[PDB]
Amino acid sequence: LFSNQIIWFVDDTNVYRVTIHKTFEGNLTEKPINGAIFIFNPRTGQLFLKIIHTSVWAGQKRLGQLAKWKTAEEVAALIRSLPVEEQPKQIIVTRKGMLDPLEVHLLDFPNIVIKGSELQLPFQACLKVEKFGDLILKATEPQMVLFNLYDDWLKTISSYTAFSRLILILRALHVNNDRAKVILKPDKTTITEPHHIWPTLTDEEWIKVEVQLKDLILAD
Ligand SMILES: [Cl-]
Ligand SMILES: [Cl-]
Repeated sequence: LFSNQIIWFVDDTNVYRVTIHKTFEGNLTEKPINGAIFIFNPRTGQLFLKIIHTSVWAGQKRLGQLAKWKTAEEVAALIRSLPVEEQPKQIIVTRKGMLDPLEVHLLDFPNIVIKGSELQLPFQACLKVEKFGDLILKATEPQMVLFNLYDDWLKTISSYTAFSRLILILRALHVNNDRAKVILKPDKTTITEPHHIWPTLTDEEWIKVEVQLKDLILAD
C-alpha cells in the first residue's frame, strides 16, 4: 500500500441486511433493511459510501448471492463516473465471493488488478457509528456519500499510521462496541466535531487509546 498507485478496499459485507423476527405464529420473517458498500482509499482516507436501498431486492431471490453482483455493478458504475486519473489501479476485496463478479464487471478496465485479502477490516462496525448508522437506516433511495475517515489526522501522521489507527478502531468497535466507545471517550469533555467521524484527542491520548484498542482486540 501507499505508493503512487490508487488502491481501493471494497467491503460488500453490509449490502444485504435483514431483520429476523419470530412471529406470534412461530415462523421467522427476514425483512430487508438498507445496506451499504464501503469503498475505501487507505492512502487518503477517502470513503465512498454507496447506500443500498431495499427497493433493489423487490421481486428477487437468493438476495445474499445477488448482493455480490449488485456490489460489482456499483463499483463499475463508480469507476465509470470518475476520470481515468482518479480510477483505482488495484481493488482489494475483503471477501472472496466478490472476485468473480468484479472480474466480469470490470472487463473494460484492463489496467485494474483485482485481488482478495485475509485482512480483518470490519466496516460493519461503522453501522454502530451514529453518523453512518442513521444515514443508512433512514435512506429512502440509493445514493452515494463521501467521507474522510481520517478526519484531520494526516496533518500530523502518515497514511500508514492513520490506516493502522482506523483498523484498530474498527476492529475494537466490532469486538466490543460498548468498551471501544468508552476507550474512545477518555474525558467527560471529549468531543467529536460535527464533520468528523472520530474524537478530537491529543497525541498522548491517541497513544493510550491505540494500546487499549489493541488489548481489547487481543482479549477477543
Ligand atoms: Cl464471500
Ligand atoms: Cl449511488
